[PDB]
Amino acid sequence: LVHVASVEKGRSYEDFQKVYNAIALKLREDDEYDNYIGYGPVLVRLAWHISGTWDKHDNTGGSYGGTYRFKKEFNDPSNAGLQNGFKFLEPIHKEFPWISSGDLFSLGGVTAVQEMQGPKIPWRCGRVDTPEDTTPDNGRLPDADKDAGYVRTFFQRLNMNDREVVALMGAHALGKTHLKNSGYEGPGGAANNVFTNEFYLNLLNEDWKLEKNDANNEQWDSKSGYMMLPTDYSLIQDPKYLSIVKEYANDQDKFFKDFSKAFEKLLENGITFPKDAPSPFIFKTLEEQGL
Ligand code: HEM
Repeated sequence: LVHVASVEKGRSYEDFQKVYNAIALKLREDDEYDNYIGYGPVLVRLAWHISGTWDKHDNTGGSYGGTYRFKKEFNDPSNAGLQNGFKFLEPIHKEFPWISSGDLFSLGGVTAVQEMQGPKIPWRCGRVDTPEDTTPDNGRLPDADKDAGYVRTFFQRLNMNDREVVALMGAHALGKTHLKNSGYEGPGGAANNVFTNEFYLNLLNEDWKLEKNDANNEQWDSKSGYMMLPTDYSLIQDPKYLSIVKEYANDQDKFFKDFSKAFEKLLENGITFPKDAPSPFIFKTLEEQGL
């Protein structure tokens, strides 16, 4: 496969900035979801799961085809609970029927991060919806019950190196695990709908204790009321990952700069951009626009 980026016919910066402004305004408004966490967390988890099925060996999966729209990928056990992020974005697609699915799912994520006071993520348009038979089979997204060797081996299929994996995993400060979705339960820190380096600081400063939960799975619990997945706790069991964790815990700007770069890379894997194509867009936030 080659998947060439094709701009939605006739659209420019300002059209895209209007879909962003509309996702951000609905984030403002539906602020009660998940005990007042808001939809920002489930929207960045949707943008990483439509991108994470990519395989570098044969160019299949990835954000291009918008294939989550199909039953097979939608009903994937690893995608439980994302139906909420889909439902949120659905009125927005009716308001802007020209944007592709891959471009909408992926800009949902960019919008959520920047509105949650995260860094600016450059975003590129051009994904083209592809047929139901391009839909990747289930089982390409990662297990939580595993160690640092699995994490490193997994992220190599998406060719992410160590620093990229540690920066990408800093998004687990956001939101929470939920027992009926994934067999895991609990939040990862205090500020779970603001984007900060809190995940690293909690991983280095809490007294974590291994316990089984109501699903019969293990997780790392702390006195404070927080949890960490086995795969999250892996980042301090590996000496290479641990020097990176410490760096971000001492420097939130360096974390913002590396998350920005790696999140964009994750959203654009498997896509070729012609150089006639527009430069990546930097969208303004509501606040920046006085809205
Ligand atoms: C080895 C890697 C990863 C594993 C095993 C993993 C697994 C999980 C699991 C089990 C949950 C809880 C789902 C639920 O019950 O609702 C979760 C939540 C979440 N994940 Fe990951 N994750 C990984 C990587 C990432 C990456 C790379 C990102 C983002 C760039 C990410 C973002 C999120 C977000 C934002 C949530 C919170 C969702 C919510 O509040 O509903 N994850 N993760």
